[PDB]
Amino acid sequence: YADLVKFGQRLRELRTAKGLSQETLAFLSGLDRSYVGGVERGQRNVSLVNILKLATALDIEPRELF
Amino acid sequence: HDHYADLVKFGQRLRELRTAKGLSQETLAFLSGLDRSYVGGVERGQRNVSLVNILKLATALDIEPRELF
Repeated sequence: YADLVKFGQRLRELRTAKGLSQETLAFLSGLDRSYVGGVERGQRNVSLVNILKLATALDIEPRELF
Repeated sequence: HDHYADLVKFGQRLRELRTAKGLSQETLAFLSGLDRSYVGGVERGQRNVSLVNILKLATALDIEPRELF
């Protein structure tokens, strides 16, 4: 799915701009490292509670992932 | 932080948008390819919606998914 791949690319860009590895974003969001990578690649169907964990880790409002 | 508490805020927002469009829960479930029980659960903060279902709901409402946040 194209939109799961566009959402994962936005997540990747926000993470990368802040200089965090996948491993660090996974720790900060309380997520498994491989699950964060699978979301970045559109290979997971992330829950809302985890979108909010990831937005809190990036210090951004969740709307900005959309 | 207890981010499941924020599901309640998102559910209220969805019910605001669904009512701003004049749809019943059953209509918005049909239009999003979902079911009335699950839509109602999400409006109440009692189900943890997925991204693909957030996009389905936004498509059915004819909004950008960002207006849900």
